[PDB]
Amino acid sequence: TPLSIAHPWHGPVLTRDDYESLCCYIEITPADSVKFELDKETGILKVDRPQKFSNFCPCLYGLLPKTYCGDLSGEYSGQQSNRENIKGDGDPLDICVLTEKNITQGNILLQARPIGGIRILDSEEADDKIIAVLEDDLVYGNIEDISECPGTVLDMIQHYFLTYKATPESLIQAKPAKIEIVGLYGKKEAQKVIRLAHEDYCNLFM
Amino acid sequence: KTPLSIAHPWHGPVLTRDDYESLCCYIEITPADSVKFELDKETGILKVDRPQKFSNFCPCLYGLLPKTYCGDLSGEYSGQQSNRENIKGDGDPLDICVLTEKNITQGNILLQARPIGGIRILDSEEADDKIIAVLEDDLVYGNIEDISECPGTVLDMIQHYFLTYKATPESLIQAKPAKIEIVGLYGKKEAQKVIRLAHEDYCNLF
Amino acid sequence: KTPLSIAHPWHGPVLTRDDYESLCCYIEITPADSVKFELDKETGILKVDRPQKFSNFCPCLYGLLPKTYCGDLSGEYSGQQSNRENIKGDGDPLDICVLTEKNITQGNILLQARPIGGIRILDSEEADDKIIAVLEDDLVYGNIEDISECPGTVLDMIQHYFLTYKATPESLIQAKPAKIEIVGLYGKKEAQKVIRLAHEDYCNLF
Ligand code: NA
Ligand code: NA
Ligand code: NA
Repeated sequence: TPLSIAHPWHGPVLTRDDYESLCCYIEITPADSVKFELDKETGILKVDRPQKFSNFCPCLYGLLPKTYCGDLSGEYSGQQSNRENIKGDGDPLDICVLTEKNITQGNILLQARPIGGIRILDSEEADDKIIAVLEDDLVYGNIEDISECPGTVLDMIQHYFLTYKATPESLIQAKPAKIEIVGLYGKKEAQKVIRLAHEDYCNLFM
Repeated sequence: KTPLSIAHPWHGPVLTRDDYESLCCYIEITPADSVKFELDKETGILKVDRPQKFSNFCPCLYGLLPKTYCGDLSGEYSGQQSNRENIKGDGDPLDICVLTEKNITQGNILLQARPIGGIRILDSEEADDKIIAVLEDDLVYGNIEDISECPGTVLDMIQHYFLTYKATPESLIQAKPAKIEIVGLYGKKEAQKVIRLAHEDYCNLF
Repeated sequence: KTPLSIAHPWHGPVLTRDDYESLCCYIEITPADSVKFELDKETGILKVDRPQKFSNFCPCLYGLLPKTYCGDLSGEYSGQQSNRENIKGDGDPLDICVLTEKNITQGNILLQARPIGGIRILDSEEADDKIIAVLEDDLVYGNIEDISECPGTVLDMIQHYFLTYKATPESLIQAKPAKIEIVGLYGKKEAQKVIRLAHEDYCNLF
């Protein structure tokens, strides 16, 4: 009998069907004007910072329980991008959940099925974003691979990370992007990226 | 004596302190939601069960009663009250609909409400009672004491929700019989007994 | 080291890490709310205290400061600073109003805020101080260091709230004297002292 609410990062079971579907903790929705992040110490959702510019997060954004972007995650990202000395960013694995429904509040769990991801390198750190579709979603529910995902939605998501920290001076001066989008990958690779981040988590917290 | 962690919303709060005249309730779904939320029993975190399949919103505050379980005693009584055999409990905490004039947009909250009645529902030989209660000190519903004093238009809205939120168009076009059976409504005293029985089911199981 | 459960918002989080230059705050009420929420001390779950009685919304992010307690030391300083005797603490955590330009619709969150002052309020010999703070990195209020740099229209808005949210029409038509006493405002250093004392009250209580 669970007497207390479990920490969203350590509590939930990540997967029960060998990563075909995942339990996800949502931190940010399109409705938010600030960036929320799960407070590691307390397990309470916390304001990280207000949105600096004119962006909203264009999907449900959160973390995967029982994942940690660590040694194995960094090495695979480095291998997959032909890069050496790539380390993990030290946080849980980021996931973007596609849904046609309106969710206005974060601090929730949901079931989502991975279809791919965006491999991002941010100054020698792997900052992968898993892309998943909400289970039984009326629009995205039957998408099984990222190649079946509307390219306009992927561009929206890439645009968010490319601009949400870009100063006007940097955009007018055409300064190169501070994050490197190495490209997209599909379901199987995403499941591998999740598998590795889970092993990183298991070794450090279990 | 100092709670260092947040209590599980199902097991933690005290159900009643005044012999079921008012109840502490945990809210999972509001009229503002477009998905059906449900408390994850294992973790105590609010979780998306499924998106709304059709064109319904939940027309009230919907949630559960702490320290209740729809078990053996609940099933036998529901069968007794509907004169139907082999009626079992649905295995979940007891459902409650809270009437309020105010706009509540987020779930994952507690509130105090007063029961005034309930809807006896059978879903394929399972008791799926919905307790009807009024938010304490609500400016419109606060003084309502029995379901007979509740506006019938609001009760029809609530009955319509459960009669349609899982009804496919084909089943409606072919006039297939409803998959849930509304056996009728009951008043305050009967509602308090259903809560009492569901509370005993919980105590015997834990 | 693995926090398995979500921490109680009042007892769990660390109040300050920079000697009260910035504070961790737990938000109970936002401008979007139509009811008054309050952290339930026993369970640590956000709970509806009562609906808004009249035509008010809370004009800022409103909550409590973790690990604070408005006790004896808090009352004595309030009495000294207001030249009134026998002022006791109100027994709750220290209240805080957070100013932000952004729209936050959901409570039950943590955030970092920098105090700039506060409102000293006496409610029938009880200190009901309201700390005034600005959301860290807020695009508008972020650089405000003292309450004297805060627009008086915002302060009037906050004072108007506490002066009217419990004022019946009859009491206003008959111009009956206010039930709460606004003794005045204070600046950054003094607010830090009020928080320091309230933190000491809490530590001495446990
Ligand atoms: Na990351
Ligand atoms: Na049920
Ligand atoms: Na107070």
